[PDB]
Amino acid sequence: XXXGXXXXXXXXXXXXXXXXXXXXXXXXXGXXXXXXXGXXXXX
Amino acid sequence: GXXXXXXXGXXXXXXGXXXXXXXXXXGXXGXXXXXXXXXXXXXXXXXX
Repeated sequence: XXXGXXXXXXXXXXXXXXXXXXXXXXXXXGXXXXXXXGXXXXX
Repeated sequence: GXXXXXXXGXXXXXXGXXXXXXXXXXGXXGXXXXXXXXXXXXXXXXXX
C-alpha cells in the first residue's frame, strides 16, 4: 500500500531561494530532508 | 494525499542537490552551494 513519496521543492542555493521538503521511502529508496527554510518569496 | 506538479528534469535537480547536501550538514544557513530547482515541484504519494 505505497509507503513512500514526499517532494516539495523551491531550491536556489547560494543565489537565495529556499523551500525544501524531502521524503523518499518506496521499498528502500531512502531519502530524508524534512524541511529547509528561507529565504522565501518566489512562487 | 493530493499533490501533483511534476517536471524539473535531472531527477528533480538531483533532489535539490540532496537537499543542499543535507542542509550543509545542519549548517543553519552556513555553507550553501546548490544552484538549481525551479518550478513548481510537487510530489505526493504516502500509503500504508
